[PDB]
Amino acid sequence: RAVSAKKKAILSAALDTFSQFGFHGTRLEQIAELAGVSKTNLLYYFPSKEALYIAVLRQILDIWLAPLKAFREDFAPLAAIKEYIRLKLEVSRDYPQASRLFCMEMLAGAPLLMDELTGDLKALIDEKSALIAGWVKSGKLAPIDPQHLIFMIAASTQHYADFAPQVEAVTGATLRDEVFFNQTVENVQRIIIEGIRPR
Amino acid sequence: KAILSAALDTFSQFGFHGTRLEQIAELAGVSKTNLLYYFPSKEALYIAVLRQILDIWLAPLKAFREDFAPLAAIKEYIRLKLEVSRDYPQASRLFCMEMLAGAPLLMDELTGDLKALIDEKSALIAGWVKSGKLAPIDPQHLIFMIAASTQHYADFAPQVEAVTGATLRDEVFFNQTVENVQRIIIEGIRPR
Repeated sequence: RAVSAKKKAILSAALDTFSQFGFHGTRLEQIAELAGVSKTNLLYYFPSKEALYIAVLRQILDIWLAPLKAFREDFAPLAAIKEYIRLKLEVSRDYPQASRLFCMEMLAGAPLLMDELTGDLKALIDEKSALIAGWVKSGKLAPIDPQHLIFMIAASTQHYADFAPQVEAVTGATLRDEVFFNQTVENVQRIIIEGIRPR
Repeated sequence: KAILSAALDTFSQFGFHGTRLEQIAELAGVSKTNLLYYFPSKEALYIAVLRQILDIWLAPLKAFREDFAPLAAIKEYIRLKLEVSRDYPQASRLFCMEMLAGAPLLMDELTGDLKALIDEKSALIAGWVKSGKLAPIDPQHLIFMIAASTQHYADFAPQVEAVTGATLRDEVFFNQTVENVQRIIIEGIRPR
């Protein structure tokens, strides 16, 4: 539908522009241009830059939360962990803009995202941490702290998007190279699962 | 050195564009014309600050030495990187932001020095792998993973604190953090 196509285009154009230039650096003229709509039209859907930035971040949180649902009581623990890693790397491959802007927002103190971090994201991480604790407690995983394990996977998988140019300077590849994508998944899993001490 | 330290604190608090030289001078306890004699513009002083932070950043990779046992080297690299996140979180953040979104001249310089040292230490780890002293893993991925994981405490501090209620300035949380990053990377989570 026309109305929804427009606002889908505004949100997507805004994500690209805000991650490229930051909040303060971004102007609404640009987002409108890229979305192929008038400014008054953009203002109709989103009555200020701050309103639109917020909607964008809410969309990014959703993208961000989704992978954690790989932590299910019905998956074998290592399959869950492998899937969480894979899903997170898919985010870095497919939504690097989102990953980047999320990074930029966190670096600024999370001035607009603090509420979400103390709410749903925390709730979800506490929930999955408890689940992993039970896998540890029952001997299906080695004795490790679940919060540190989740942060490590998050940090490691996100790095490939956020710092893709640095990774490319060193490796000669990005996650858009499917061989590099496969190697990356394989190595992050292999390191976290098997460890680097020989078995 | 007062101008450099004051500038680090201010640039990391307010960003490049947000920072004014008045403030740095104030905090350093010098006049502005004086600051301008040492550093001819805000950009010149910002660059010197980032170069100092790069040095702080590179130092931990020197824990990769041919004369360390491979796992001791890896443990020391992890520890040194967490010390940076504990002692220089502002710098870590300022650095991270500059690498994300800084001007390409400074960004080019910084990535080139990192690469150089990472190629060198990667080659060393490759040999530890090739000789069976480590499991078959890619050295570049291993270095990136440790860098990303240790830096996360500082760069994504607001999220870590929201979840944990702690920071690395709590020495018990610092010790827990070092032991877990090492335990996960070294031993893996699959039981042995």
